Amino acid sequence: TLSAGIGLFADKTPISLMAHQTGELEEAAKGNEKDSISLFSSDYTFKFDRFITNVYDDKLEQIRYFFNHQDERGKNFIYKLIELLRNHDRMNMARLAYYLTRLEELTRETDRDKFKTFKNLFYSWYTNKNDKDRKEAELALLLYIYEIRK
RNA sequence: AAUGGGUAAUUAUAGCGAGCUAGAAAGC
Repeated sequence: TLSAGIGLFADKTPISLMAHQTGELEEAAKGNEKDSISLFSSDYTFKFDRFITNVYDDKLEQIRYFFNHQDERGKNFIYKLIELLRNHDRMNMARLAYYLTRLEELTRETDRDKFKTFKNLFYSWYTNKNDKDRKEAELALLLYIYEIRK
């Protein structure tokens, strides 16, 4: 099996600078056990097994199903979820518990239960002890913000 | 009945605890 490195680059940055900052990512992708699809940065180096089945079709599809059948929580909510996923001490688990429970009582009570299943999903895979689900959620929310940008 | 006096209780209670939008754009 193979090991990829995907780098995101802006408009018209030169291909000499572009083919080298991506060789770094695919040698960081070769910098674990067998293979990895090292995405955007030098971290985010997920194994392909705990990618496509687990990020690109599991977590991002549930993130996409939440924020497209729902109206009141927007990019500000996703921004704070990414911030809490990026910092992540134990105190941020407490702050995330307070935040999600506090916004659950701030929906329309016809949108409370869809939010409640999403709250339980995000709080379950924020505190999951595997350590992988937080990183996968962070990259999945990266992808969802990169889709919905105007 | 006189005369001397006041004595006790509560000292805030129940909530909201931020929300949304932007999350970098042009150039060299």
